[PDB]
Amino acid sequence: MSSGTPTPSNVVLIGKKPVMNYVLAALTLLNQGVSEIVIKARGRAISKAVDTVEIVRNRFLADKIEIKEIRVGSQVVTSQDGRQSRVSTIEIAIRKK
Amino acid sequence: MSSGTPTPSNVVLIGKKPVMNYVLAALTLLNQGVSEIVIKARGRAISKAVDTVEIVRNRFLADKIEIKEIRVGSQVVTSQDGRQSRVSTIEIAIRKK
Repeated sequence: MSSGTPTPSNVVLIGKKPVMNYVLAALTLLNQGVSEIVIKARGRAISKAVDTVEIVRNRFLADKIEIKEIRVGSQVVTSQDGRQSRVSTIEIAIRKK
Repeated sequence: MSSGTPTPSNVVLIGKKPVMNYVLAALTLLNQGVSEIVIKARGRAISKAVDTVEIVRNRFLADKIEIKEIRVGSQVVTSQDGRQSRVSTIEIAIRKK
């Protein structure tokens, strides 16, 4: 590994995109070379994080898919000014094989 | 003297109510006798379950509050007709002391 990408490879952030975009994205990552991927979401985006992984584990690979770890908690992040805001963050790590 | 027997109430379900109703409810439960309460939510209601407990642990009791367990997963429930629907369920158990 000597490339160095500013773009994250194994971590995705749930924004305002339709769930279908994230589902196909994770599937593409498996065939791209990433077997363990972590979907990170926060606030009201938590609902999509689970919705995405639930589809992925009950559609393309059910028996063969495996869970790695699931953690939910409030993270201290900074606002646009520089204000400490606590936001409920969730890291979902799944293992594809 | 009464002929009314006590009943166990330690689980709550997140519906369409504002978060302020759940926060105060959990606080009332502690002073009512229930130190360990489990907030159960599902689907798009997952966001309120965490939003509620986050406020409760960062307002009234921060240091003294303790987490018991957190589990998220799809449960197989029946629809109004009797159709098997999988829905992303979450059980958040906290310990108030």
